[PDB]
Amino acid sequence: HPLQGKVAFVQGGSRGIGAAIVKRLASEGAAVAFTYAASADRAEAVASAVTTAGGKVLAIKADSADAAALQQAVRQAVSHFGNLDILVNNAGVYTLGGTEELALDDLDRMLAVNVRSVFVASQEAARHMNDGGRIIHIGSTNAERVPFGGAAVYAMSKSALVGLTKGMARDLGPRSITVNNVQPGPVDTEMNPDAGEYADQLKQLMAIGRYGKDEEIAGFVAYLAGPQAGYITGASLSIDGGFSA
Amino acid sequence: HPLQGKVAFVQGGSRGIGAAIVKRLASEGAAVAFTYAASADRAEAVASAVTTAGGKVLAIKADSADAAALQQAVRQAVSHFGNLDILVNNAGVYTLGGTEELALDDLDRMLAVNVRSVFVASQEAARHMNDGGRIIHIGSTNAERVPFGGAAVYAMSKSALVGLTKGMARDLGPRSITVNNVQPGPVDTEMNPDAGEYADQLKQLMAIGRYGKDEEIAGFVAYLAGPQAGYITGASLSIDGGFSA
Amino acid sequence: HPLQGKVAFVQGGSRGIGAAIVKRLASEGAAVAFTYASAVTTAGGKVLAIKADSADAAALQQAVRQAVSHFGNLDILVNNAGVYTLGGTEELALDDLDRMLAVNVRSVFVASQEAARHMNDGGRIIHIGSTNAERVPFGGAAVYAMSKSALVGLTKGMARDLGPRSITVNNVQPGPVLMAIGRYGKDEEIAGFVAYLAGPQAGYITGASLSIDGGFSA
Amino acid sequence: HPLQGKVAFVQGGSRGIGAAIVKRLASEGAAVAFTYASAVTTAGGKVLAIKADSADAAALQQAVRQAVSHFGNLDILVNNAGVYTLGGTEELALDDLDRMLAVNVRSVFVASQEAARHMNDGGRIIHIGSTNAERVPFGGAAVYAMSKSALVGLTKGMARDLGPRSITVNNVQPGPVLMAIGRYGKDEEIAGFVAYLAGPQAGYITGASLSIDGGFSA
Repeated sequence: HPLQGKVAFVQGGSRGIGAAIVKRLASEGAAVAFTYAASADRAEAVASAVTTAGGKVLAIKADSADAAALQQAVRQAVSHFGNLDILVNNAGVYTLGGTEELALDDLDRMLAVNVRSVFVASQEAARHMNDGGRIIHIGSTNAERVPFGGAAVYAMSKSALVGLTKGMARDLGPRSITVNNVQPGPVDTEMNPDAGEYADQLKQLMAIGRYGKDEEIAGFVAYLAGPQAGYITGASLSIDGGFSA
Repeated sequence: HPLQGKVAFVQGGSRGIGAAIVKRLASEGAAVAFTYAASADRAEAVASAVTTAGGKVLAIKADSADAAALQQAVRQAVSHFGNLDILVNNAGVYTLGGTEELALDDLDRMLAVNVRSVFVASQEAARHMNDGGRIIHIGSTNAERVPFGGAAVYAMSKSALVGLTKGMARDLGPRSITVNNVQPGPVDTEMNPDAGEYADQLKQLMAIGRYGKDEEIAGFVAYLAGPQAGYITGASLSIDGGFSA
Repeated sequence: HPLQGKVAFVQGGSRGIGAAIVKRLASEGAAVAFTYASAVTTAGGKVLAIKADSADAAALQQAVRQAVSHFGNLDILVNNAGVYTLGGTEELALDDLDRMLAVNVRSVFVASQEAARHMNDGGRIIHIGSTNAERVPFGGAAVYAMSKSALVGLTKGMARDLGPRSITVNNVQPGPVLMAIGRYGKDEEIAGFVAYLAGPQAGYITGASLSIDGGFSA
Repeated sequence: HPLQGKVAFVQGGSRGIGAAIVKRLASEGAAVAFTYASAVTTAGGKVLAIKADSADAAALQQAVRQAVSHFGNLDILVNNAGVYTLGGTEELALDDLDRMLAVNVRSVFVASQEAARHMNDGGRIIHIGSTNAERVPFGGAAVYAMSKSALVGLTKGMARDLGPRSITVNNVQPGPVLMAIGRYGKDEEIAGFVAYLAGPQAGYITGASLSIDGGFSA
C-alpha cells in the first residue's frame, strides 16, 4: 500500500481511464475524491468499487467548463479528507474539425476543458497540497505526432500541457511537489473503442499494434503518484504504443 | 522583391517585432495589412514607413481578445488587397505569476491573446488564402525551456502552438500552404528592453550572450514567408540565442 | 515478485545505478546476468556477474550468450554502460571521442542486437540515456550529449523493428544522481523506473525517451 | 552577395544537396572548399574541390587546413556527408553500423573541431541531420536514426562551447529530397535554408534543430 495515508483528487474519475485511476489509487491506499460531469449512476458504481474493496471515496458532480465549480470541488474534497497529496487531471474532450471548418464554440470548449480547467484545478489543489505531493496531467501523444487532418485544436490543447508542466514543476519544486504530463495514445474506452476501421488505421501507426488499456494508464499514473517517483518532474511521458516514434 | 505581388496580414504589427515584420515584408514587395490594439499614432508611423519606401499598407485597429474583431479585420484586409498569401500571428501577452498566485482573469487573457486568437485569425485567413500561402505563428522558446518560476501559463500558451502548428500543417498541406511556429528568445523591445538585472540573468542562459533584435526575427519570418520555404511546414523553429540548448 | 520467472541482462551492473538495477530486478524475482573470460555466481543463486568490457563486439555478444546458456532466452535487457568525459569542441582528444562513441553508442547497439536474437516475445529493452540529450546548459558536454541524444533515434527505430514481437524499447534519461526539486537523484530511484518499465504493466510504453531528472531539463 | 568575402568549407559537396549547397554559397560570394591527396580548381576561381573520404580523421583535418591555406580562416562549415543503410536491429551488419557511425557522427565532430581551430569569430557551423531524428515511422532505420539524432546533442553542446566566439551551431533536418505537402523537397531548398543560416541575418539562431521536411515529422 504505497499510498497509505495519502489523499488524491481525480478530475474526471467516473469513466474510462479516470475510473481506472480512481480504483488503482484507492487499491494502493489513498483516499480518493473524484469529479464527474454527467452520470451519478456511473459515479456511484466507481465509488462502490473503491468501497467494496475497503477504500475511502468521495464523488463530486462538477462541470469542468466551470472554474468556480472546480475550485469548489477541491475545497469540498479537502473538507472531507484533509489536504491533498495527489492531483490527477483527466478531463478531456476529443473533437475533430479542420482549420477552415471548426466552430468557434468547439474550440472555446476544448480550450476550457483541456487547458483552462487543468490550470484552475492545479492552482486550487496546490493551495491545499502537502509538500512532497504529485500533480499528474493527462495529455496526449498528439502533442508530438499529428498524422491526419482535423486534430489541430485538439493537439494545440494537449501540447499546451508541455509548457504548463515545465513551468509548474519550477514553481512547485521547492515544495518537493512533482508535476508531470502523461501522454497516452489510443486507449480502449466506450467512446473510443478498439473496434472499427479508424481503430485499425491508428493501430497501423503504432509499433505495438493494439490499443492501450485503461488499467495500463492507471498503472503509470499510480507509479508517478507514488513514493518512488519524487525525482520525476517536469516531464512529458509517452505511453502510446509507439504511435509517436 | 521575393514577395512581389503577395498580400500579407500581420496580427500585432504596430510595435517591436510586429513592426519590423511589417516593414520587412513590404520591403520584399508584399502589400501588408496589419492590426494594432492600442496606438493609432504608432500604427500611423509604421504605415508611413511602408509607404515612404514605396509599399502598400492598411492599418486596422483590433482587440486580439475579440474574435469577431479579428474575423472582421481579416475580411477588411481581403476587401482592400484581395486574397491573402501570408498570415503572421504576433499578438502576445507576457505576464508572470506563480501557479498558486496567478489571477483567473490574467490566465483567461494570455489564453485569449496567445491561443484562441491565433486559431481564430488562422481560420479566417485560411478561408481567404491562396494556395501556396504561408501561416507563421510567433511562439516562444519558453515552449522548450522554462528556467524559472512564474512562467507556467505563459509557457503553456506558447507550447500550445506546437500542436496547433502540426495539426494545421496537416490540414492545409494539400493546398500547399505551410504552417510554422517561430520560437524567439529574448528580443530588445521597448517593454522588454535589453537593460537591467533580469536582462543580464537571461543573457547568462544564452549561448550568444545578447538579446535578439527585432530585425533578426523579421528576417527569419520573411524567409519563411517567401518562395524558398515551401518545404518547411509543421516545424517549431527556435531563434533564441541558444537559450534552449 | 512481478518479474518471477523472467531473465534479465544488465550491461554495466557493478556499481551505482547499474548495481541498483541488478538488485532491484533480482529482488522482483528475475534471473540477472550483468557485465562489469571471467564470471562469478552463487550455487543456487540467480545472479551472474560477468567481467567483460563494453568495448569489444564479440566479447559482449559472448556475454549475452553466456547468460542465455544459464537462464534461457532473455526477457529484459538494460543498457547502462556509460563513459562521461568533458572537453570543449576545440580540445577534446580523438581517443576520448572514440571511447564515448564505442561505449555509449556502439556497445548499446551490439548488446541490443544480440539480445534481440535471443529474446522472448513480450520482452523489454531499456537504454540508459541522459537528460543532456535535451538540455546542455554549459560547455564541455558536446560529445557526451551527442552520444546520449543518439539513443533517442535508436529507441524510436528499435521500437518499430521489435514491436511486431511485442518487445518494447525505451530510453530512460537520468539527471544528476537547474534542478527543480533541489536534490540529486538516488540510484534506487533510477532502478525503480527501469523496474517499472521492465514489468508486466508497461507493455504499452515503447519508443519513448522518459526523463527522470529532478526537472533539470524543464 | 550576402557572403561576399566569407570562406566556407562543405564536407560532402559533390552531388545532390551538397552540390546545391556549394553552388549557392559560391553564388552569394563565398570562397568554397568542399570534400567529395587530390584537388581541382579554376584559375581565378574561388571554388576548390578536394577528394578525400569522410572516414580518416587526419585526412579530413588536412583538407580543412588546405582550404585555410588557400582562403584564410573559415567563416562557415557545413557538414553534409551522410551514409543511409537500412537494416533491422537483429540483422544489420556491424560493418554497416560502423560505417554510419564513422561518417554520420565521428566525421562530423572531426571536421567541426578542425574548423573551430581555424574560424573567425562570428562564424557558422551547420550540420545536416535528418527528420528521422524525430520521426521513425518504419522498421529498418534504427542505426541511421541514431546517427542523426546524435546531432541534436552535438549541436546543443557545440553551441554552448562556441557561443562566446559568436559562432552559431545549428542542425538542419531534411526530409525526403507522411508528407503534409505532397511532394519531396528539392536540393536547392535545402541549400537555401543553409545559406540563410550561414548569412549575416542569422547570428541569433544557435543550438537549434531546424526541420525542413514537408511536414513528415508533424
